[PDB]
Amino acid sequence: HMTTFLIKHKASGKFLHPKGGSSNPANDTNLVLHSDIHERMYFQFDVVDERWGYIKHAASGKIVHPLGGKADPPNETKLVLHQDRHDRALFAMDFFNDNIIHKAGKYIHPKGGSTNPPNETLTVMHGDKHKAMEFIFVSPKDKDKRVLVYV
Amino acid sequence: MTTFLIKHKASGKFLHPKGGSSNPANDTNLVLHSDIHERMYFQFDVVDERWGYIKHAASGKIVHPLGGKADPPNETKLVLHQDRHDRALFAMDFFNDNIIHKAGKYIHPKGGSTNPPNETLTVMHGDKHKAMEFIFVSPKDKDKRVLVYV
Ligand SMILES: OC[C@H]1O[C@H](O)[C@H](O)[C@@H](O)[C@H]1O
Ligand SMILES: OC[C@H]1O[C@H](O)[C@H](O)[C@@H](O)[C@H]1O
Ligand SMILES: OC[C@H]1O[C@H](O)[C@H](O)[C@@H](O)[C@H]1O
Ligand SMILES: OC[C@H]1O[C@H](O)[C@H](O)[C@@H](O)[C@H]1O
Ligand SMILES: OC[C@H]1O[C@H](O)[C@H](O)[C@@H](O)[C@H]1O
Ligand SMILES: OC[C@H]1O[C@H](O)[C@H](O)[C@@H](O)[C@H]1O
Ligand SMILES: [Mg+2]
Repeated sequence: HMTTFLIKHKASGKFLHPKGGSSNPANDTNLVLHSDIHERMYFQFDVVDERWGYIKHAASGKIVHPLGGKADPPNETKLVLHQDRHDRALFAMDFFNDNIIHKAGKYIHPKGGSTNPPNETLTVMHGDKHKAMEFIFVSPKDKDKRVLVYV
Repeated sequence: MTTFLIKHKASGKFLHPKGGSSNPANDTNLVLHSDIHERMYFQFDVVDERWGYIKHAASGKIVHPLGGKADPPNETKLVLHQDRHDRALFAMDFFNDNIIHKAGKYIHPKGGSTNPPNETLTVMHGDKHKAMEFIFVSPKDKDKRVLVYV
């Protein structure tokens, strides 16, 4: 069993989407911020090892990858969806500090770091911590109710 | 139903029911002790998102602030008790490595030592520091962290 949830950008109220909102995004489709809510921006978290797991797009089964699948992606590495499952797509959903951390230690950011980015803004990896990289994980039926993604 | 050990990060001691009984009486103190055995295994029963009950596996008793108050003061002793209610809600913060009560204070060793001796009591205190950090590990591998939210 896996709780279905929305990944909500705390500062803007926007959500993580595959660019274009497809039920089956092509491999390497970018992960962007968008204000819309619908079935094709639902996500699930597939726990792999304690805190580490795959951030899975619910509609397609593709998971979030740093583009290129490198072990230690540099700052500004774009985030995309890809079907492959391996250790470089491992993230942890820190619901206490409200962020999404990659196994190599960087966080998911809006590209450019705005607290209030436009729709379709890309998301990237970056080592910095500030309030524009905060995310909470909420019920698809109530965007203000936090849900436990680890069950 | 994952079973885990609650390991005091700085010393490597573990939370025990005082006395090591598989059947601790109500209001038995939670203490730190170096020994490992099934009578110090814990479970976590999720109630509401991050909040749940910290449960002594062998007895089913859960962790309470002594007195069951909703907003216990600093130095309130932590004990085991069978009752289930909202004043016994905790979250297991495995990212910052601490155990936080619903009202915002944390589980500490009494006195705040990074190396508390065996039988040191545990208490609630609002401060954050190295000596109140806990990690949650596998009974078959005291260095492998396990997910308690299950
Ligand atoms: O790029 C993301 C964006 O794509 C499409 O335009 C959809 O219609 C939107 O709802 C959103 O999912
Ligand atoms: O872009 C991400 C994607 O592409 C890489 O080159 C890898 O081969 C895949 O496993 C996946 O990580
Ligand atoms: O692209 C993401 C990046 O954008 C800006 O440069 C910010 O200052 C960084 O902290 C980070 O958020
Ligand atoms: O108080 C804790 C302590 O209690 C008893 O002495 C047990 O033998 C120990 O292993 C430990 O559980
Ligand atoms: O020691 C804790 C204990 O405190 C009170 O007496 C309550 O009535 C119990 O439910 C329990 O919480
Ligand atoms: O007993 C608990 C308490 O002990 C000391 O006062 C420490 O300074 C506090 O930070 C706390 O750990
Ligand atoms: Mg119960």
